[PDB]
Amino acid sequence: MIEKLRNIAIIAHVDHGKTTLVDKLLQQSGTLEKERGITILAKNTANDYRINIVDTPGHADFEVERVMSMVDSVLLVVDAFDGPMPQTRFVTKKAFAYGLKPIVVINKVDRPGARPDWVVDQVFDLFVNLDATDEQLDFPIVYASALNGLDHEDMAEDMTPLYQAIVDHVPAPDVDLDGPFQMQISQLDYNSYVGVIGIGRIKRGKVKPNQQVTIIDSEGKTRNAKVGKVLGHLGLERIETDLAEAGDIVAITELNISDTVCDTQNVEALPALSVDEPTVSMFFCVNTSPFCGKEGKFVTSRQILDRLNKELVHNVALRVEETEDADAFRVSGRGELHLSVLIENMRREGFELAVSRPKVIFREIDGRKQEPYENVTLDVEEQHQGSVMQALGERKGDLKNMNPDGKGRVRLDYVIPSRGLIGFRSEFMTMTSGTGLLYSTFSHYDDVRPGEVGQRQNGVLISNGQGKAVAFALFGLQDRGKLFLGHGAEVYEGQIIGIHSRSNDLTVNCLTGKKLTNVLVPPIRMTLEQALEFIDDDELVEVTPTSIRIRKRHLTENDRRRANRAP
Ligand SMILES: Nc1nc2c(ncn2[C@@H]2O[C@H](COP(=O)(O)OP(=O)(O)CP(=O)(O)O)[C@@H](O)[C@H]2O)c(=O)[nH]1
Repeated sequence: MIEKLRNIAIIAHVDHGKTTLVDKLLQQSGTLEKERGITILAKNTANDYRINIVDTPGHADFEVERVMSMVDSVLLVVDAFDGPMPQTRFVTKKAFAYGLKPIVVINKVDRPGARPDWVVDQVFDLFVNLDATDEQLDFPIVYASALNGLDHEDMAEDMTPLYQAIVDHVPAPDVDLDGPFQMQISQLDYNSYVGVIGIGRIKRGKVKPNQQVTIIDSEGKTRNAKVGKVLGHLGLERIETDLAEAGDIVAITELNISDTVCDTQNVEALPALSVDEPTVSMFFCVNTSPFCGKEGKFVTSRQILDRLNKELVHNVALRVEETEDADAFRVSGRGELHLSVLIENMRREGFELAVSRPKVIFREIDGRKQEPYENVTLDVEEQHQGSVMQALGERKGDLKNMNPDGKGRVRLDYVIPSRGLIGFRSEFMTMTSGTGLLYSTFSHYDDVRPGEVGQRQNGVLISNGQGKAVAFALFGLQDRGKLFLGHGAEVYEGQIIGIHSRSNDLTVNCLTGKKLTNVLVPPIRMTLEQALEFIDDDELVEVTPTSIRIRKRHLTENDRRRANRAP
């Protein structure tokens, strides 16, 4: 059966000449339910050619590689009155960046002001300038009218020859039925009633709604109960699915993009990242603080994970997974910002969650463990080199360049391990007095320092009871350290309320003070951004739609000491 399978992507755009095609192919198979689709799997014969025409987003999201890592060739579709358009553009790049061999299709030649030839000329000039190098052919180049003249052929039925064009040029999916089973989860969708659903194209072997499998990068042992799969415009189930079909699989682990399934007996694994992988992961936990659901709306773990998976569909740099703890999730993203947008949004929506310090994703590449470094670019005034020298140095900031712009200012490019960039933005502001300007970007995974840079020089000031903030306590607490609150705010035991000027943590009291027997400094505006860059392993950022709070993982001092200690 394998040899007559056909997997392709489509491209269209602002031009209403897309599909049309799909709905026009109707000369197919007129002999659960959701979701579909993804991918209009027709069925041309005159033998049963199974033709997944998997659909590509003209929307350029946070992507399309993760489609075409399933398909083997492509349909570019273009109207004959206007030409290829600037995100028929983007999409197709990623086509040639895999070994894909485009089938051009000209639509709506029925149009009056038809430029059938000129469009093909215009393709090359805006499609050829992308190398391949093959194609060329690209021949392929079929003419069409969705509302089904000159040039090819013409014309029989217009749609009667298209089928032959796809079968002729588009190869069989080069994957092997024998041996065990394995499949890379390429696409991904969610439903609140069946969890996250696989969607990949099978790389070897066969499956059947109850078995066992395993999930790749570390452990992953879980097994599902059901397998949807594409059939016409439907997404039906059946007894089993063998090789090279864009089939889709429910109820496993969380299941993730790039991540690859495979039998437990003599298997594992699959490669391909490709580059959208993430570099950081902070844990998301349900707000276990005293103000549990007192400022939000959503808070029970079920809702958080429902939201996280709603994000796992369209957001592609995001991978999420589960822990030992019920109410905890390792949420991994391309950057620290990539995550903090998800938080800031979940906040705005009504959520309440506690979040761990962004720890980086250390990765094993060629014997040498490697940690992610980042290109860091920053402008400052001349009286802030003296400060930004020491900081980035202290965080293993290899200095690339200086562009002193004549006047006072100077620009500075660096490379830093991500691990050492965590923290820094709040200091660049605190050193430059806001007049510093800085953003940075992921560059590469290279060997580790390793040592330990991302480490706060200070300790934190923690209240030991719930109550309010007595100004007659806090006037004489800001003498010991820098302060996060002021004139009477509702707090609790475990809650962090400032920074000690040295390294030891003081568990002071913010309650009655006292009075005896028988002005306050304006506090720090800790943004979500910088509460995250603030915390330690033994600290969490609790967030409510209205408020940012920062607390120790374990509250009760005695309880925290009982685990540190160490072994
Ligand atoms: N004359 C002519 N018009 C066509 C042809 N194919 C499509 N069209 C025009 O374009 C529209 C096709 O509808 P539609 O299927 O929504 O196009 P589409 O590409 O799917 C729009 P979207 O980009 O949102 O997917 C119709 O309004 C129709 O008049 C064709 O072969 N000839």
